[PDB]
Amino acid sequence: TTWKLNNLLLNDYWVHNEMKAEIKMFFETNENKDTTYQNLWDAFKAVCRGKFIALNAYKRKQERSKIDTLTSQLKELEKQEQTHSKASRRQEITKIRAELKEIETQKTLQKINESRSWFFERINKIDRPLARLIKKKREKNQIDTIKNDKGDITTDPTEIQTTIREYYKHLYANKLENLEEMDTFLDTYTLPRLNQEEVESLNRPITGSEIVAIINSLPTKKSPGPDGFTAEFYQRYKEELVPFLLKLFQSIEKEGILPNSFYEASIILIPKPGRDTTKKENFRPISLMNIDAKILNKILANRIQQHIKKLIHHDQVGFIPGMQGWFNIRKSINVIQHINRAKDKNHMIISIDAEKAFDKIQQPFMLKTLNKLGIDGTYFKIIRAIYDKPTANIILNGQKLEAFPLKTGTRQGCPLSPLLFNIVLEVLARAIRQEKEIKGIQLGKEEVKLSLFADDMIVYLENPIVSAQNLLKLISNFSKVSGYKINVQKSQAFLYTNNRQTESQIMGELPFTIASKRIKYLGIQLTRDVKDLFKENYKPLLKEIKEETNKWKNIPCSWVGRINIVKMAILPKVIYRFNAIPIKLPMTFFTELEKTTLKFIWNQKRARIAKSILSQKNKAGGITLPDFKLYYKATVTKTAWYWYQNRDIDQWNRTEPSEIMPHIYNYLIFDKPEKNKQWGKDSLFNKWCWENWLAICRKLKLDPFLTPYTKINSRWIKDLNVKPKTIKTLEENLGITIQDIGVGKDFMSKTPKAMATKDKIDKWDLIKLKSFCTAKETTIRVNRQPTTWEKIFATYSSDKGLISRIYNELKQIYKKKTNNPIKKWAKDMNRHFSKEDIYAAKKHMKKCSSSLAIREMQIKTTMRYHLTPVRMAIIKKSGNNRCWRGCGEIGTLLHCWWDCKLVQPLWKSVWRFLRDLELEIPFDPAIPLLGIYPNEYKSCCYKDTCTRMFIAALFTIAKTWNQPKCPTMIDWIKKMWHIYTMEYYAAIKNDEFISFVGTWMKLETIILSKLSQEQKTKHRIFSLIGGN
DNA sequence: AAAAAAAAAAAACCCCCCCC
DNA sequence: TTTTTTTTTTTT
DNA sequence: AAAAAAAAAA
RNA sequence: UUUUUUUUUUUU
Ligand SMILES: Nc1ncnc2c1ncn2[C@H]1C[C@H](O)[C@@H](COP(=O)(O)OP(=O)(O)OP(=O)(O)O)O1
Ligand SMILES: [Mn+2]
Ligand SMILES: [Zn+2]
Repeated sequence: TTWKLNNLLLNDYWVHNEMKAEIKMFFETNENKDTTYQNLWDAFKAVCRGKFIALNAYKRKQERSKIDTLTSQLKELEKQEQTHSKASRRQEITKIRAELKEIETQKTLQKINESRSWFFERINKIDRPLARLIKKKREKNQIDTIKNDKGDITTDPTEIQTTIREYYKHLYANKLENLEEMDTFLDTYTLPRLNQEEVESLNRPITGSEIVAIINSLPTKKSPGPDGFTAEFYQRYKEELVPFLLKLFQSIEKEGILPNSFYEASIILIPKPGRDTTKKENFRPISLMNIDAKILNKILANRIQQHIKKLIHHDQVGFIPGMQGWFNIRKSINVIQHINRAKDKNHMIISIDAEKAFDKIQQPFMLKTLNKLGIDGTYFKIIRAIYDKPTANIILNGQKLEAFPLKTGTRQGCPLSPLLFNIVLEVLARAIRQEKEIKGIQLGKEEVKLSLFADDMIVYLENPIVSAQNLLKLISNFSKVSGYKINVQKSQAFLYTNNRQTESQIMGELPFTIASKRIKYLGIQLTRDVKDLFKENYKPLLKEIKEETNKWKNIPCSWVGRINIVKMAILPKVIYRFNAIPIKLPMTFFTELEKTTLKFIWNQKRARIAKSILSQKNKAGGITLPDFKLYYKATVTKTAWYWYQNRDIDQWNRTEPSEIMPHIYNYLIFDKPEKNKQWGKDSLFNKWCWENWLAICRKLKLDPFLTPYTKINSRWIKDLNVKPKTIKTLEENLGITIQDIGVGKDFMSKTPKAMATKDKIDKWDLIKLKSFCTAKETTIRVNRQPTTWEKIFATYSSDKGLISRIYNELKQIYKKKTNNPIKKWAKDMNRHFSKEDIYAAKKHMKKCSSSLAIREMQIKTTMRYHLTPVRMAIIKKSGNNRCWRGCGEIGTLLHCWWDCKLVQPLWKSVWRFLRDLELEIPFDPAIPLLGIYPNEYKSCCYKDTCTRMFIAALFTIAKTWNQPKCPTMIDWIKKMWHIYTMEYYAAIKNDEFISFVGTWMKLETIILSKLSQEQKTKHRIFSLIGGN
């Protein structure tokens, strides 16, 4: 039983201070020059573990002191009664039993109330409860049925255990000592070498600021390593741990020896989805490292990520910051299309996946690669230190296995493992790119050979009968030195051949199974014929979404919960599909997706709130609603950003097939329009992107051709037949846009650097640039204030969050007129609401309470969600419009909520409660029903209390919506007490107690003063707060 | 000539919260 | 009464 | 410019 | 039940 740190223990103030004092005292009394700092850090970890155990035991003992004394007294009195029975002893025993039972009941009630409060704070939001409700039951780590060596099913725990441990020990024991072959392979091919500056950047001395940056970036709510310390321990005791962690890492840099804890890790076997559980090779051995080892490896990973852009080509986008997965997906789709349009089809596209990508990678080959990449000195010495004697023990069925060495492979679950694996696999990538014998597919003026995402490598070949053989020979050579293994049972290949004999020979020699219809690549069904992309990618997407809706039909969550479910689960999948393949989708797809989503949201019933109302911003609603057409436009127009940027790493841009003006995509945005050129007959992604960008620009009624962000390289300047050296000079000196050099009277005059730039340009081109720039049309078209749409694609140098900004701008642009239900409320009371009243009602809807249940109730009240006798009488085309619950009056919404003689006494009680709170609030239905206040009620010190009372009243009114019995004050008070308990524990957990007490103390005291003792005891209503 | 916006007509299902 | 779907008109 | 959560890929 | 990259949503 390995100890683990409980995060709730770190939130205790006394334990916090005691543990900080212990850390400081120990680490200033045990620090000396008679011992190394690695063993000192290990001893510090052991001492912290022991002190934490002692503190937890002390806390448990103190928390149960009163009950322990009571139970001791009860047992003693019971023994005395058994020996000699007395009446007073019986009375004392009964009283002690009653007190003990009351204390235990209070403790359990507090526990369940804390749990209910935590759930109620995130009842319908995008959070762990909703995702857990979506997901199936959590799979336990109890693997009990696994194939043995002799081919028979076994269930004996000892045999199961020994089979797993022996298999994984064998997996991590095969270390190759053929150093000469590795050196030869590295020397054969050319690899990048870091210069002196980058090497000194890697080997720079560690600073405490790096420790803080890494500690703050550590993910929370993650399982601790074998040492049992969580990331929260390092984040919370950060102030006293950065100096000693920094000194330990300095000792590591001077000596190169790591603490013994840095090596030990625990391997947890997750079953791989879509694979057979009973197979022992079908488990992913992730490793939980100590958070300090994770800190060191994350420092190292950041240091190498500083230069990962130079170390690794742009063909590889897995684990590489700043490049998306669809970079390779669109590129492969374009290559497939180019093959399909090829008159002679002699191409192959092999999707190769590495079997156990960096579980079979070689540490010696990795070290040799790092040496060959210029990585040497302190950084490489630390890298060699962390791979010196790795050791992992499998945590199997909750039992720690005896540890085995990691003589081979790279530990999974390590911050540095992806970067090092990418570095090692880049040797093979550059070998493939640099081997002229294997031929890539010549798309336009560029050659395309390979694209990588982690170990998912796709190779495009021409003349495959020799290219595939040479690629296999190269991969075998790489395997002989690095242990890289091809996952034959997952690797596939599209083989385009017009000769049956050559094709049959290729399947005869090639081990890859030739996919005839589709290849699953990064969750995307790459198609052999590119016209099948919609039918093999989006029709399955609709089928999957329909199945998920059918599975969630009986889910126990409301319409807000279902909207957030669609956002949390369905929406990312749709967005990923749109990003990977932004092909022109038929409107049938969007209508079907919207119908499925809306049927899911409203439980296959009629929509209570119009989808046009929810599709607006959160102002009209407060929870909004996904717009899949607008999201599709956002993803398809995001390519405009990559067009404008015109980066050298965007190969997926240039592989689009084209016959007229091949270099056109960089000259389309904020650039002169074509002369009705019929470019892009059959392009798949870029033509639709351009059409949608132009449509959006037309919708904005803005000129997208001559823009303040028009480049100097743009066709506007190029068509002047100016020398490209002038464009280079203007880009280097002044800037990249026309504004940077000025137009009109501002032509090369706003900056003294313009005078120097003028001397570097030919006078003919200077004259022509002056003539173009000082023209009236150019001056008015360029010297104008840019819009948000233009700023999205031009002023942002990073592609992070392009979809969100573009989608928000599109939701602003495509805003649709909707019928405001607040105006219907105004018509209901025969009174007029101003713009200020509408804003107040919408804001009250937005932030009546933090919890989404209270907000959902307020939204349903204000947005006329509830069903009424008048409305239902209309739907059934009957005449039963009489109010429910029985009054003889017409059942409008204002009647059901406010004016009914049955609900009216509840509102009179609410107003009495308001009255003894010294609140003079007018008897206006708008005040509770929508939160609309008179203009003179500017004071907000009573807003929250009134909101709580009114919304609890709405809750208890909806509780008995058509019930002939009238809503009562007691149920309203019970709902208020439930809300009070929830917000009390929420404030206790979220450190927001003062504001909660400010808006809940007087109301609670009046509740207690207006309730009898019998009601308080029966309904469990009592004060949770004191005098503070 | 095709895409997008707007207006008119029809159909809905007499509770509503709660439900981790 | 309110929402959705269809349809007819207008504009690029 | 922060935090939290979810999801996709590996 | 870990790691990297990316994406979105919500709260400011
Ligand atoms: N859930 C995960 N947690 C941690 N690391 C992961 C996870 N999924 C994938 N990886 C990392 C480690 C793998 O070596 C690497 C490549 O993933 P992947 O190709 O799916 O599997 P794999 O190469 O480990 O084995 P196999 O190809 O036999 O399924 O990505
Ligand atoms: Mn793999
Ligand atoms: Zn009534």
